[PDB]
Amino acid sequence: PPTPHLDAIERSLRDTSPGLEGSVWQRTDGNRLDAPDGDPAGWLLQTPGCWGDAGCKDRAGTRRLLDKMTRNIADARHTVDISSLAPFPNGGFEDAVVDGLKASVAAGHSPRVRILVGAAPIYHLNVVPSRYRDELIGKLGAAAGKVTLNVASMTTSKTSLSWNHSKLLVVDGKTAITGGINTNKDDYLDTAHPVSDVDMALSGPAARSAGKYLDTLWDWTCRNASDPAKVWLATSNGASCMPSMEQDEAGSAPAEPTGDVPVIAVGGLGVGIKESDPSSGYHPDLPTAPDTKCTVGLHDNTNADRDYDTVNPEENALRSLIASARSHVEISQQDLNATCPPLPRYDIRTYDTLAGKLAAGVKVRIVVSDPANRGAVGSGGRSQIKSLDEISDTLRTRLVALTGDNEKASRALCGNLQLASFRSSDAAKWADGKPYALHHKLVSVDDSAFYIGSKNLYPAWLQDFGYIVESPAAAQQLKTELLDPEWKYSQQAAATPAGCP
Ligand SMILES: CCCC(=O)OC[C@H](COP(=O)(O)O)OC(=O)CCC
Repeated sequence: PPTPHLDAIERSLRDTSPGLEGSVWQRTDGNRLDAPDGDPAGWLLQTPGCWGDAGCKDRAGTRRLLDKMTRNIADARHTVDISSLAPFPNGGFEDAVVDGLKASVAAGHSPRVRILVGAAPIYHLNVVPSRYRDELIGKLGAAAGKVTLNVASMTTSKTSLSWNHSKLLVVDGKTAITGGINTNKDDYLDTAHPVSDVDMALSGPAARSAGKYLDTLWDWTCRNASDPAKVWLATSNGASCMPSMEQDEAGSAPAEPTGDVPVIAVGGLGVGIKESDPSSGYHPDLPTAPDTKCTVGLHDNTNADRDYDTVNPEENALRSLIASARSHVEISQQDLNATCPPLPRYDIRTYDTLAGKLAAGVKVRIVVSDPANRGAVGSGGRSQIKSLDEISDTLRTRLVALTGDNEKASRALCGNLQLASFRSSDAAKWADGKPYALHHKLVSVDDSAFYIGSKNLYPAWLQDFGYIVESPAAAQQLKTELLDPEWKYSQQAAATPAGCP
């Protein structure tokens, strides 16, 4: 079965980051999207799960996610690997970890557990690694003695604003859950205005790839625990730091296939873990584009740093995913643009890819969080634009720089772009009064290949991770369960760009 989209992406990754293949990115065959019996699209873990339910009273999606987390952890024979943005998992997310670990120990297992959060320099951690570890030990009760814990919070670069943003639960290097959902109660559980988000669950070789990716983060984390300004670390039972837990579990035997799905796992190392992939011949012609709307204070890693690309293959992976689109591309994000300054306002190569698609007659849909969303920098659901015009005006600009004249740009823009704010029902706001907040990091292309992960399309220099699936059948499920409903309701909040019918 042909995989023309994964093939193009694989070429981009082998060109950008050849030395990171097998660790920070990896293509594998033989995966299974991990759906429960009698719910074939159940591998797609949407939250809160209230399409066309403005009141959203039975938040069945959140319950299905927490249940799947607990069950995966309950099945752990050897290793549990969790990463998140700070804080450490709390609320129902912590209940899932505790319940699943107690069940695993009850079944006779002595699991090793890594829990990694990234922390912004401005963010004050209320519950520090030693306190979180003590809290888990108490909740684990008698089972604590059989559980080997590594708990760590980390910041890889204070000046370039880089820390772990990946959101992973890997069990035994066999199952993996990833997506945009942060494991903290205040965004998804304890709230009447819940953020809209999506995770995906799979099993097979691509779960090991995510494990290998976490081994790269923990190799750095264990070494840099010598610098407490960068790493706070706590272990239990006198355990050592476990930098290579996933590799030790994997062994020498290659991962066993569990289905027939081809998957590209891909992440990035942000800034401050590794300066470049020094086996890489990557030599891009980096775009000359200005922006009389903003200029960065910090050196622009997104738009003007060859080295950063080579240790952040996920940036080019998303670009080449969009560039592989021969018929249509759906983008569903919190944001396309970042707050500038301190970060660049947008990723020039991404917007140039999109404009090229528009000019070639490819359909482009962009759904972002409502600009009405004001929140602090770390808020799930915030918006970094004041109006959707900051997206179409940017495409309009990149279109004239491409084509030559402005009405050629208008025919591309007005006839091929759908641009809207997220809605999940007929209500413009939650019943709560507050607006809908969108936290997806999702791209889907030609109803055949899609990314679900933690890497936003707007500029950010964090450590991120996600999966690119190519599967017409799975993308059909994605279309039915998420994209078609999203457009059904978001189109009520559509934008008509400046200069269009
Ligand atoms: C505590 C604030 C920092 C933070 O929380 O780090 C992740 C944040 C939220 O990510 P997201 O949930 O919007 O995807 O992203 C960024 O702004 C990083 C660039 C400065």
